[PDB]
Amino acid sequence: SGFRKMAFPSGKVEGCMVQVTCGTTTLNGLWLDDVVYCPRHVICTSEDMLNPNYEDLLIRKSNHNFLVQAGNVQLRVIGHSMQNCVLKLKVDTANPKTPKYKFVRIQPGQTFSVLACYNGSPSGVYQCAMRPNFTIKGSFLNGSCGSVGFNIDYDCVSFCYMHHMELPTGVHAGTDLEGNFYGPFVDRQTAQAAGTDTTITVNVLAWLYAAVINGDRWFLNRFTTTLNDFNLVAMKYNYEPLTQDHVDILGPLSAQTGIAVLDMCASLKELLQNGMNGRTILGSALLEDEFTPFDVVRQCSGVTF
Amino acid sequence: SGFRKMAFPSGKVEGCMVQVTCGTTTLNGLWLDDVVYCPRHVICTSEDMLNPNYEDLLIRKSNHNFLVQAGNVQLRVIGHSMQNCVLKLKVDTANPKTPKYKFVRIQPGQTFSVLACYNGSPSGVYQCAMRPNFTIKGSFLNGSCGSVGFNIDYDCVSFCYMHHMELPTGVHAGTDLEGNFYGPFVDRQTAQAAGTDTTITVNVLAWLYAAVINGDRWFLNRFTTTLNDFNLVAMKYNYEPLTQDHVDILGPLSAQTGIAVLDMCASLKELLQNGMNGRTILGSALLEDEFTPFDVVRQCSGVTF
Ligand SMILES: *C(=N)N(Cc1cccc(Cl)c1F)N(C)C(=O)[C@H](Cc1ccccc1)NC(=O)OCc1ccccc1
Ligand SMILES: *C(=N)N(Cc1cccc(Cl)c1F)N(C)C(=O)[C@H](Cc1ccccc1)NC(=O)OCc1ccccc1
Repeated sequence: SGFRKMAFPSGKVEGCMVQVTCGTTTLNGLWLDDVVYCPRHVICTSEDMLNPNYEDLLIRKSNHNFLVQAGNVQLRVIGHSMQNCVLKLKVDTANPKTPKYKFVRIQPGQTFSVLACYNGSPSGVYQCAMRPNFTIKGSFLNGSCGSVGFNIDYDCVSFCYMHHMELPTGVHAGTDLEGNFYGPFVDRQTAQAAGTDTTITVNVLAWLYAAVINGDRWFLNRFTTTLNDFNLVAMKYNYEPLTQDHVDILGPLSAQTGIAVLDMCASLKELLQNGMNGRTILGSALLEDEFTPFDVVRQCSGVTF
Repeated sequence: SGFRKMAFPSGKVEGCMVQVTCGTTTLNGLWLDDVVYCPRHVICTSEDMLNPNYEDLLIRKSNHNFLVQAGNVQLRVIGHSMQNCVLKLKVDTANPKTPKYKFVRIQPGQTFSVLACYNGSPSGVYQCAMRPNFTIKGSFLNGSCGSVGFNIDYDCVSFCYMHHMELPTGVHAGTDLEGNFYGPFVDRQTAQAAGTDTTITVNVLAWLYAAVINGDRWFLNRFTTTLNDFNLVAMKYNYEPLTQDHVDILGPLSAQTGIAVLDMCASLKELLQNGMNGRTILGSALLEDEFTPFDVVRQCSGVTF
């Protein structure tokens, strides 16, 4: 039936993306109700970034310096405040398309859809995971700051990410919609690097279950294992420790496939130790860790919105 | 800056997806203006499929057997015709959300976005390619038939695919929005199989250019090559022949990176002959052929909608 990395439908979010310009910098904003949220470093010049005192820099800001544009319409700014690392630009016009929404701070290992935009016009949509080191592997060019990541939980858009930064290592850092960075990152042009990027073990197992459900089963072994034993091989290969909570989460997948979680851990142990010998699982020559158990069950059932 | 497999924003298409039920079967339809397009095998029972005479089967169809549903609203059927392998269900209500659109029949090797739906509610969005053997590798569960693939060309939604079939080999077959299957496939429950799936050579090179643009450059060699010579190694590995037109298409990528196309072909030759030796390009251990030169330039510039 198939298994692919897919994003949520982005309709509800498209009509929330505006353009924000401050001086010579232009990036994306998120317009919900009468507020436009964007990264506060829109007010810095390439030189301010080396050591910004955002509060002082913000004193020098008139609403007139903030030119917000919804496609072609231009919006009115009747105030501007700062919440952590995001600017809250109050406007008079409530977005007639504001969806039911929450702001959620997601956990490392969880996934969201990113709607990439350039100058307030959506460009594409793709799925990301919040790595254990609080980075994401996305596609953000110049003009992409302000793009948001989100999940559609039932009838509600849960905003969880706004793009701010590219690390000189080529990965991406950002904040929740309250302006708190994920990870130890600061919006200053200084030496910062991502910590060791470990692999999300619970997700790899959900992917191996997704593979079993889709006929790929050459990795299923007769061996079995215990949590403690498996977590030794995991630590060796910079894999995340597998807790009992993680096994409980894989319950429904174990039930559907008829393969105890610890039996799947036995298969993963051998793949880490011996490799794929040139076979592929669901089309990859590598172990995939950016599907949650919930991404899998969702795709192997048929949940809609 | 990043390179990811991303779909077009699906907002314009979401509000075009309805639910169609005929008897015991329910699948998705596409409602543009006053017409609902869906796969004609919605009228067959699991038994009719072994040898359907769709024209006769359609005689026995009253509009009353066709229950169309837009989310919760129910639509009126004032006629029903058949164009090749798609039913055109005329309704009285024009979709107030019909976007500017064309119906395009895409070429093998080109990509489109699929909006997967289950019972007329969109589930997710992902990018596919039309393989050289006129199949696609997607994610279509029960209830997914009728989901469409599309490209957003400027201001126009170009519909190019509607899902009909899963081959017993696990790949997917479907039609253009005029009801003509891609490939030699028929909507009958009989022995049919996909031909040899060759690799889209022009796309792999666009991906290797995308990789160079993103700092991955360990594959760039001093060797060079000619078209004829390279196409010998390609044929060997079930790769598509590279024409001069394909080299002209890679022009803009060659220009941006400063690497003649034939020099990139020299790199691909060595990767096919020797393998990756455990390195990765843009995060894959395998050569990716589902990005067109246009998908790449689009992501390495910043084209929006
Ligand atoms: C957002 N509009 N955007 C522009 C952008 C996009 C892709 C790559 C780069 Cl290099 C780029 F500038 N971003 C990511 C930025 O404007 C940020 C702003 C910033 C700068 C410094 C610290 C925090 C935020 N630019 C950025 O991340 O540049 C890379 C960088 C990061 C840290 C230290 C030096 C350089
Ligand atoms: C669409 N609603 N859908 C249901 C569906 C989804 C995933 C897997 C399967 Cl097996 C499945 F049935 N499809 C793909 C179908 O309804 C088609 C209808 C059909 C049947 C036979 C020939 C053409 C079209 N089912 C299908 O492709 O089943 C697989 C198959 C194909 C060919 C021969 C035998 C079986």
